[PDB]
Amino acid sequence: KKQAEDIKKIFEFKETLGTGSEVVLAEEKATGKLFAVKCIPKKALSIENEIAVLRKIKHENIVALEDIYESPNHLYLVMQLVSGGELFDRIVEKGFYTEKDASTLIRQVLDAVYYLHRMGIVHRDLKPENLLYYSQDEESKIMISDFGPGYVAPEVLAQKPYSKAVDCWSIGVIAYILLCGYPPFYDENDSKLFEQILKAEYEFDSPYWDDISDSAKDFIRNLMEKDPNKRYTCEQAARHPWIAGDTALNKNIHESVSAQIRKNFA
Repeated sequence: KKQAEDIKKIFEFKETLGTGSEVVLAEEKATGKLFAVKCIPKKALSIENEIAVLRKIKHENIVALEDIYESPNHLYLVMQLVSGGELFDRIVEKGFYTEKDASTLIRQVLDAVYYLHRMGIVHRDLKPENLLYYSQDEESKIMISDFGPGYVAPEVLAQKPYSKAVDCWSIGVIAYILLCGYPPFYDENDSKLFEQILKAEYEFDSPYWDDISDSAKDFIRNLMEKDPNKRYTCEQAARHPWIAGDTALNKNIHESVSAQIRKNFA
């Protein structure tokens, strides 16, 4: 279903879900089914060849590209709507949360980003906001919600040529936040803040990190590594014992993590 004279013949647009192109909550008039439609003005003029590739591939942990419509002046990417809820909301509400839970989340993100990297796509915008649950179910998978300061790799902030390794840094930062509930870099000045990011200066500070395993800390260090050449790839991280083995702990750390999430990501 490529061609439309007017997209409103197809969809009832309801709520804006994000702008940057715009993403709108939409209902297919013929079926009543809901989607997230990314509206892209044609003015932003390779792209059609790439969309044509991903339209045929469904990854368990990535929002699906379900359909594409073309109007006289716009391109519409009809995306799977993810209704399970936000990542942090779930953790705070759960009342019980362990390293195993964080590891399970990261494992899925690694799977998704590995696939994207294999397809030649660098995400460049990995953050907790882009991670959504498929369903309200207890066992719901997590999914990357969309794809094209504190989460950005040093080589990017340094205006250096960068690669897929920048996503791996972002995964490290997300893993850091999942284990303590606050970001690894923060300061009132942007001078030292950027400098701290540029120098990759972070700490597993007490008391927050006292009950976290050495294995988890090692895992994060391999991803939050200043040198993109030394930085773990997604493949390498997925082989780390914290992900692939049994070193993720089973201690309930919900109290501190949720308290920090509420404080820092209110």
